[PDB]
Amino acid sequence: VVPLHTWVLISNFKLSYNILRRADGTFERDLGEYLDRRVPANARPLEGVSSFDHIIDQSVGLEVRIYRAALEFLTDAPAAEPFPVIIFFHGGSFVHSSASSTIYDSLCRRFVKLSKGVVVSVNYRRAPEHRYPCAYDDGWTALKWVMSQPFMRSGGDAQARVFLSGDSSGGNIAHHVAVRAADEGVKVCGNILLNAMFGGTERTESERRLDGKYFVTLQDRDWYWKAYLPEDADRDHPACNPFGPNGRRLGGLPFAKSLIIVSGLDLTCDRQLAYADALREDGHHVKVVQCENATVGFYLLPNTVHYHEVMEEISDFLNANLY
Ligand SMILES: C=C1C[C@]23C[C@H]1CC[C@H]2[C@@]12CC[C@H](O)[C@@](C)(C(=O)O1)[C@H]2[C@@H]3C(=O)O
Repeated sequence: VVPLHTWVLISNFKLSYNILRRADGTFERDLGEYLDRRVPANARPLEGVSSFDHIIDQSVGLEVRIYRAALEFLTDAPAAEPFPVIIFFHGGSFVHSSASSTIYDSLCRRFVKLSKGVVVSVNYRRAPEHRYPCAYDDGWTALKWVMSQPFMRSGGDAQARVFLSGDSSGGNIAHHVAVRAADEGVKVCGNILLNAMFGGTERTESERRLDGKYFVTLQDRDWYWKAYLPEDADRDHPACNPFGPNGRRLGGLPFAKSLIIVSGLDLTCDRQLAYADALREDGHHVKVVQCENATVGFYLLPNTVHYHEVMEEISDFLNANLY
């Protein structure tokens, strides 16, 4: 059973998003922006956390929201003691939501309380207007920006202790940014993936079994992939299916340790677990948290055991991977 408040909240998204996707693959963008629930940044702490909006790349208008316990502070000296910086990529299937979306503002606030660190939430460019690889470009831009701020740095070796994190499409983005980091010898302390979004041309058992049962449909999954991938591409494109027929194994790369959180009632759970399996197979460290009773979005409402469990696993993983 889905708790009633989760059911109501996620259904509200499901039904609204139904009217925004057009049959021709275009999107009701102005209406989507108008209907999204969002909050401003606020320098004044709410429950001990403050937030600040900042453009980090003027060429593409790329903005982030920075959260910390409580503008000029970015200049501040590297902290004596280590702290995590979590670079967060919101969900919404490459198409929806924003760093200002209340569900994500609230999650980032909770991440700061939980990590005693800093959260940088990236307003990546969205599909269908901006297709592959724009969102990945923006996450790489954000990683490099974070690494270069004195404030973000900490510990003996005064460096940014960066974790890449995201749910849904943002978890996909986190992965691809992490791969690029490993290719370029940029150190990432860990990836935190919540229901990371992956796909492929064939359906898995979970996809066929859970289709339409828990807010998500294959029609809509196919729609979002079509919206993000190049016009001539299919779901076996490596952005979508990083270890499928057109994929690339990651053996030998200095790849991040991964905490991989999977909802058992997310119809794509099979792919997330096979993703984890492939990382392990490539010699990388993976911790998988399977939340068998959880639907998509469970980490958004503090109303299930899985919610509490996962916040604790996140805290443990951060602590374990900081020093
Ligand atoms: C069309 C969509 C997009 C969904 C799934 C389906 C219905 C509910 C949506 C959200 C809406 C709330 C969260 O952003 C989200 C991450 C979540 O938990 O549910 C979204 C999810 C996704 O982008 O993967």
